[PDB]
Amino acid sequence: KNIIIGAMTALITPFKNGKVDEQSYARLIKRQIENGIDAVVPVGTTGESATLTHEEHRTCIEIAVETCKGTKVKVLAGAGSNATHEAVGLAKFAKEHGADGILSVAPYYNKPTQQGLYEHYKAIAQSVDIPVLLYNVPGRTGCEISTDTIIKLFRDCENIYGVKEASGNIDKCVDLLAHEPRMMLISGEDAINYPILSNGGKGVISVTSNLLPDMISALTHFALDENYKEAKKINDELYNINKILFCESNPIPIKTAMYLAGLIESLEFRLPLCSPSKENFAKIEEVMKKYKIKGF
Amino acid sequence: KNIIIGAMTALITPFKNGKVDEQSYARLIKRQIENGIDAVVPVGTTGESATLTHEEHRTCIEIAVETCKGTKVKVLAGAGSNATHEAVGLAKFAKEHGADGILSVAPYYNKPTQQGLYEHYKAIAQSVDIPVLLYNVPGRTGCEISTDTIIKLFRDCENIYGVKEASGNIDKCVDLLAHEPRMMLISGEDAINYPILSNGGKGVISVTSNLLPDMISALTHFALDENYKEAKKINDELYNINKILFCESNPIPIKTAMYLAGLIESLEFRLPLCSPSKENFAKIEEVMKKYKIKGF
Amino acid sequence: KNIIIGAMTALITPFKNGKVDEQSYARLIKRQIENGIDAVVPVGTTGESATLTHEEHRTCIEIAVETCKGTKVKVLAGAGSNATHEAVGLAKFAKEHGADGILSVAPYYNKPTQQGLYEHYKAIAQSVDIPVLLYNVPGRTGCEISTDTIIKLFRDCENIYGVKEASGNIDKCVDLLAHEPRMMLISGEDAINYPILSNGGKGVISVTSNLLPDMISALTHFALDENYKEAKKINDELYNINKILFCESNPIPIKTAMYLAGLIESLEFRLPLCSPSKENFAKIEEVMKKYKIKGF
Amino acid sequence: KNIIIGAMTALITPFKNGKVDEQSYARLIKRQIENGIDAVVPVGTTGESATLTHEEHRTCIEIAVETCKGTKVKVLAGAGSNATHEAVGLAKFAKEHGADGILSVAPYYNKPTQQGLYEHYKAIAQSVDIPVLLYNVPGRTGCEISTDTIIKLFRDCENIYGVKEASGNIDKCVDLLAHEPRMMLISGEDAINYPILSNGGKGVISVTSNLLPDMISALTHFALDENYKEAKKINDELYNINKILFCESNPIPIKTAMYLAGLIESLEFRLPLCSPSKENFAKIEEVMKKYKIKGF
Ligand SMILES: N[C@@H](CCCC[NH3+])C(=O)O
Ligand SMILES: N[C@@H](CCCC[NH3+])C(=O)O
Ligand SMILES: N[C@@H](CCCC[NH3+])C(=O)O
Ligand SMILES: N[C@@H](CCCC[NH3+])C(=O)O
Ligand SMILES: [Mg+2]
Ligand SMILES: [Mg+2]
Ligand SMILES: [Mg+2]
Ligand SMILES: [Mg+2]
Ligand SMILES: [Mg+2]
Ligand SMILES: [Mg+2]
Repeated sequence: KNIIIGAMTALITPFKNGKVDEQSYARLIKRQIENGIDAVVPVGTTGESATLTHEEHRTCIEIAVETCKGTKVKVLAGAGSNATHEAVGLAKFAKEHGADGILSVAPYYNKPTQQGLYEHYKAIAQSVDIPVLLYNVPGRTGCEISTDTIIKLFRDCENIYGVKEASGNIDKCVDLLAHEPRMMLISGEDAINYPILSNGGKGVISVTSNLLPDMISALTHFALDENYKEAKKINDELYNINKILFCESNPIPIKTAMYLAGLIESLEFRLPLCSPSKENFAKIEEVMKKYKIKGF
Repeated sequence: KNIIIGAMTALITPFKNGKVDEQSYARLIKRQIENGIDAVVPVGTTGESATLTHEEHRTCIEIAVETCKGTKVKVLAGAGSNATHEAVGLAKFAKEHGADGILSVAPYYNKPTQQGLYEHYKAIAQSVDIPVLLYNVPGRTGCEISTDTIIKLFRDCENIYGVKEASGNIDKCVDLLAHEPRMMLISGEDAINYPILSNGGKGVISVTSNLLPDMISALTHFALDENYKEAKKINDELYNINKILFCESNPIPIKTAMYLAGLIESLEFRLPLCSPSKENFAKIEEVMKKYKIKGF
Repeated sequence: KNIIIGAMTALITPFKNGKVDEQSYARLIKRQIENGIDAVVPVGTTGESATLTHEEHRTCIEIAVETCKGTKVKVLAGAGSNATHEAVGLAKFAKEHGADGILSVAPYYNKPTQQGLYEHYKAIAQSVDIPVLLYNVPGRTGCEISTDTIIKLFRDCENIYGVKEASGNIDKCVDLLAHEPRMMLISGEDAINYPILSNGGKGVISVTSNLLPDMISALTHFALDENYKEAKKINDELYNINKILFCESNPIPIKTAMYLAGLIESLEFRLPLCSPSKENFAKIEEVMKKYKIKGF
Repeated sequence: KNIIIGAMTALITPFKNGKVDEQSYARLIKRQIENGIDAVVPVGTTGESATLTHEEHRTCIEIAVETCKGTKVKVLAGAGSNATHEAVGLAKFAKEHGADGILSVAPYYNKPTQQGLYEHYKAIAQSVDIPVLLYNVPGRTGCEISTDTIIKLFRDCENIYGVKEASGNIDKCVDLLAHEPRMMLISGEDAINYPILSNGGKGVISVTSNLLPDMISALTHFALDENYKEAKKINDELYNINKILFCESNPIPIKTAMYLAGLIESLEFRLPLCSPSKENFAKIEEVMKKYKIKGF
């Protein structure tokens, strides 16, 4: 199986005057490459995939591909949709335009059954010849890819190689790797990066790495090298920021933090996402001063 | 305030050969008209809004508007989206093409904050001059429109006149109508249609009415006439079908029931939606036998 | 079946110097009688059954029976336990000492299966010949008496005549009375007393009635007389106090309110229950100011 | 601080003719001693704490103490109660009768606030001078001891040295050990023993160890020696049995397994607990075949 593992970042999508700041987007990606990151995920949940047009979605995939060219950093392009024809369209674009693989979030809002999720992902996996990483985040989609469905998709489709798990369910992560230890389990929840990696997980898709890419890189690589003491220490070190980055719905805190660190020009979202409250704004500012944030 | 209340149907969207069966859609709508319905909701959750293109979405709004011409039946067009610019575009389309009002689902997947939900809906309400009904279904979206937010939107925007509640939270329906008795509370959960109407609710947006439009019509109108004994009697008879129509994710059962009743030619969904299991297929078939289903 | 319905109060148990204030207990019950209450529930959840000894538990049943003799007020004695031999002992004591019936909470902590719940209650019901009311409050017991189990127990044992439902599940309340309309559904959740009564519920076991017995009785009797407009009016008026009485875990707010009204000597609980926070103390004090509180 | 860590067993309580089989209790304890166990927990949740009288509860503590003398196996006596005067009484008994420490479950049913839980445990901790391990199991108690409360209790009371977590919340386990790394975090959830130990947890109080004490012992020790690859392998091997032992409410499956293994004479159980369903009886039987079960 072909895979994409290691320390990965769910890139924020900077806006300026309501448009994707394409120069700042590329700038942020090269900052990730320079700080030990193994792969970048354009237009995931953290990249405000919901409010980008299909054209902007595609633009941000191409920028990631262009900026990572000439390096060892892979591109795992966000390609999910709650409509299978929409997800297939995104997957074929990412293949044809040079992405190393795709991330595909479980369909949100329309709650497909497990049988529907299987056919959804099998159509996607058969749409391309590049690795496909499932992405389960039931708190946002309203659905769960059961362990049995994940395992069936891994075993039945050649290019489905693992799942990015954002469920806060360490039992499921044991369940997955005890019954199918060949899969690539990916942490989609920063606070429990170390526990998931300690159990055989092979990488992270991080929100915190937007702000602290070097710390997430070191954590992941220590862990993959089985230096569990140093991986755990950084994970414990990062707990406060890992949780404060979810005082409000992601990516509202991380974009506030990137703005507070001077890494993006304007604290702009697309509705219905918005600025945080002034209280959470101050709480984000207060957790940040305790960490050293790399610039460009 | 202008309002759209009474017995309403979240229309299934019949497809045929992967395309919207526009002839069957029109037939099904007039079947609702023939059976006492006060309103139709094109392309809600039950109409598989997620898997229709923006074109198809717009086509189904126009067909509903066209089919209701010459009758009292209003069109409450599904116009929700998790992207505010998409929701405004759909709202403006529904206004310009003759819809009587719009339904606007709470943004799914990206779970905006309460402040974000407020600004999301205020942009929608100010984009048009026709009534807007909020739609809260936290089980599918991942977010909740709090009671205060609903009440603030009702009081701050002229055309926001109520909410379609699909939360199974009779506490919240008391909260809403106790603090703002002028709002139009709409039941979005068939099994508890009568309790919501019993507490001052002014209508339903029904899944069951697709199959039994006459019974949901009678139930709602009895309740509005304060014949609570008869409204409860119908609510109690329909419990079995009201619940089995959610054996699997709506609209998989209701489309299965319509197919088994010979009301749609094809048992068609768009992926990631699918046929139900054979066991649930038979369980739907067996609940139907205790109800008399109207034809065309 | 013999039944105990109407407006009922889950009596607080006042303490003085760590002991049951037996004189205040009788005074409070007599005050309930004077304000239209149909039955009182000694030593329910609101009566701190967990922290009373078995003899103090038995003393409060005896006072309730004695204080209610010669009046309209029935005694529905709390007799539940998570140990069946304990629940049987309490039930037989209540029978032997003149209680008109018993309430019996679903076993807490040890989460018995549905078959265990049937055998638990069948043992209780066969131990006595007085009415037995089930009590479902899963947020505190960790288990739920399923709808099928309640109905089976209602149909298989003569003296099991209904359930006190404190689950916030109006769907379940429709489920119960649609399949078994002969049972006595009792509201155990003050905020939604009216919706439960509107659907055929036949009484309440109220926490709020400790403070405002006149309003809760009147609400119940309006509803039972099918004056749904006045029943709903009181339910809506009472929402703020009904909810503020759960800012902290019942019976901490109601005892705070009773103390604030000059209805009990001191604000004493038994550990692990404690006085509320300074915030919730002031919030309770101020919601009370909007209601008229009856004296002795 | 004095501590009790390592591999520990929540002992089942065998019954015979409705009575505690005290000879079987001693044999079962000695089987644990001979299979690498570091501690035994008499009358925990798995010991049917709820349905034992206070006298039998005390009998089983003394049997555990007597059987472990002359060995290194410590006794961590179950001493919890939802009444503080009851919990203090048990703690004083265990201290006076030679127990090495006490486990004390969070109060069930009566849902104390965080302030009450603090005072509940502080009263317990000051009643004795032997180690006290908190026990958080919100699925059974209806309350949770927050991370802040646990940390306050550990730092403020000398003999409170850790917590047995049965919450399925690996985030909370990172939270606990990142902010207070001196505490002894103990796994109370067999399926995720290794992840909790992987993050700095220092032991388990296991249900599976009743049946497979050697494997749970080996896992624990490997993990404590930071041999995570052998600990994880055992944890993965044990997953199927670790979950099947909760197909029904613990301790119904483990007692079924012990009976099927010929380690107890009768499948007793004290109401409201009951023998499992026929199917689940067969499912547990089946799962057992994949493990080598030690005799006496
Ligand atoms: N708002 C829609 C369309 C997104 C367009 C491309 N990401 C969705 O969330 O699926
Ligand atoms: N699948 C996308 C686009 C749907 C467009 C028409 N409803 C969504 O669910 O938001
Ligand atoms: N605290 C124990 C004993 C209560 C005995 C009198 N209510 C329990 O809640 O079961
Ligand atoms: N069944 C009651 C009494 C048990 C007392 C002895 N453990 C309870 O669990 O609280
Ligand atoms: Mg290395
Ligand atoms: Mg989030
Ligand atoms: Mg198409
Ligand atoms: Mg909509
Ligand atoms: Mg347990
Ligand atoms: Mg060693």
